[PDB]
Amino acid sequence: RTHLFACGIKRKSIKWICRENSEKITVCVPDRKIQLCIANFLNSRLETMEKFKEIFLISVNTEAKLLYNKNEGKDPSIFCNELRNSFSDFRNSFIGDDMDFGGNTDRVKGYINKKFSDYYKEKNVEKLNNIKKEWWEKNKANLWNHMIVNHKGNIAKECAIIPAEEPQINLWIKEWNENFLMEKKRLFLNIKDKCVENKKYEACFGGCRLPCSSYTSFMKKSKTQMEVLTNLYKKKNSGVDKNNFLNDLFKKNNKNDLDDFFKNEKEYDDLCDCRYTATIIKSFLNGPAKNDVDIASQINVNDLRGFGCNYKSNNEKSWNCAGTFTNKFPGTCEPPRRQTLCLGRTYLLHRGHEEDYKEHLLGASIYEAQLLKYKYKEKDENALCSIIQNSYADLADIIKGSDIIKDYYGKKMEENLNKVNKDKKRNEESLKIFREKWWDENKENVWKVMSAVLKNKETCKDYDKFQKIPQFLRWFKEWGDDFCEKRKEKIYSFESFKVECKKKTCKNKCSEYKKWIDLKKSEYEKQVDKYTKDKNKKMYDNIDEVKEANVYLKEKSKECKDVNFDDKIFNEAPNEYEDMCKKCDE
Ligand SMILES: CC(=O)N[C@H]1[C@H]([C@H](O)[C@H](O)CO)O[C@@](O)(C(=O)O)C[C@@H]1O
Ligand SMILES: CC(=O)N[C@H]1[C@H]([C@H](O)[C@H](O)CO)O[C@@](O)(C(=O)O)C[C@@H]1O
Repeated sequence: RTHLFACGIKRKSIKWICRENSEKITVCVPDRKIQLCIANFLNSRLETMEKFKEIFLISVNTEAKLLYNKNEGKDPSIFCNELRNSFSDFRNSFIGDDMDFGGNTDRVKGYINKKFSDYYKEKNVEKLNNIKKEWWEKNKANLWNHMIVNHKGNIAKECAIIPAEEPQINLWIKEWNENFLMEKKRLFLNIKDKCVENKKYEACFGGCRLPCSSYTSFMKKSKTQMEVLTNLYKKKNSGVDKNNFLNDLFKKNNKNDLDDFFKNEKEYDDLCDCRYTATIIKSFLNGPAKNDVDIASQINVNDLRGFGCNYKSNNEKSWNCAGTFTNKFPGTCEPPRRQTLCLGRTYLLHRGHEEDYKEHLLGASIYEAQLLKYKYKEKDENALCSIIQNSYADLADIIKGSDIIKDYYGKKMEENLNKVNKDKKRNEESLKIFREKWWDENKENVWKVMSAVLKNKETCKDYDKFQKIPQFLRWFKEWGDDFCEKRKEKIYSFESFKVECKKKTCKNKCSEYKKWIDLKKSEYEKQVDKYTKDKNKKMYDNIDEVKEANVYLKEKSKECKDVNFDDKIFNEAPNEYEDMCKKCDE
């Protein structure tokens, strides 16, 4: 026990630590090497050579015990490999061939070198190295035999044979490989177990996403680690892959080079990619949808409703001018489009993972664009364009947190981005700037996917400059173009109806129109008020082509290009139909 305590219990978890030595050279040492039993050398004065021989026998024999206890419950092949890899480190480290440093690795190295400088009375480093190599050659047999003396019956007969002498890195690359593949299995098994086939959108929930992301971080670490182990082999072998050691190692696993060695297989994406978010996002940013508008328009209902959205109802909702938001922003009217802006539900927002929130926002941005395209599919490109921008701008204000509505799912969008913010300073002005910056980092991508549903993608200009326009102002225009459009429609309805009767209950058609125009009149008044009251407060000083409400509409509202704002416009019946709505006796 006196010897076992000197070393210390081994950590079952297999991990490779990567530091940089005094030569600015990055190296990756296995945890097994770090805990290599070498403390006994320090607890002994090492009086004579025979004493050194004795302590060494204890060092290796003790190493076997702790390794055995370490691998209780594991595959016996591990205990076999670790014995051989540790015995190899006892050699390599003892003959000057070592990458590991710090701690007792150098504290024992220096001591051993010093005692050997006293034993042989030789202080030449190179000479000593040879002396030690010769000593090992003549003591390696007795060391190995004594190392596995109490564990011969716990390893295969083939493992009982003394390990072949090889360079340290040659053995570390081998060991690291077995640890990599072994760990890659376990992790991927948990993926299959939790993701199944990802046909029921398992990859969109923690159950499958967590193990998938755990596998991801493992591949990232593994790659960087092997990149080092790779460079060290080349460097130690004259910058050459001598004996095609690496080239072979790659083909042994059916891979070409490092890059391909970590290239996520098609299988992974099929199980870890939320098919109603990631799959489409990739299609819009890289795949078919990116270029083909027809493909970017085709909607997948299952994925749509899986995300938490639905087709824009054929019906038309009235502009909300009596929401709770009106309390702080009186006069504002929420566009029906905004009332149904696709934000989704999902599990990505909750956790607060930057990439997950990004994956969701893009998902919503896409669906929104698709649904709009499916609704206003019969509108010109110039019109459809401004419609996409209207939502793109709303999204911006929702993220930034400058949205006027602050609806349930609206806040959820903002507040969930605050969860992504791991900063501990959480005041309004602080959380604001954070989101505002985060938007600038992704606003370009958000637009790329949304603009993918337009025949000519570069028809929409100043989409970003449009977002910088105050929300209310953007809506007041949308209301103008809307009202004017539906006005022309209702006028065409009268012309098409008047002639129908002219050849072969006018009060009814009118009555319906009388109630409509009155409703639109109040929506016009509420906004016009806010526009004037806000103008006097000097809120729109930093806005060109703005510094009368009715006038502001004409120029901007392209639809109202042939309409003036008199008192006649809000009459119970059009001027040309004023006398016609009257005399309904006919
Ligand atoms: C200093 C050094 O290089 N190795 C020593 C390690 C490490 O200090 C820590 O385990 C993590 O660094 O700890 C030991 O107590 C142990 O693992 O049994 C002894 C060993 O000699
Ligand atoms: C709350 C919100 O802004 N938009 C949501 C809307 C609104 O709840 C309704 O349209 C009523 O306003 O409903 C959805 O189910 C939908 O349109 O597919 C999801 C969408 O995210």
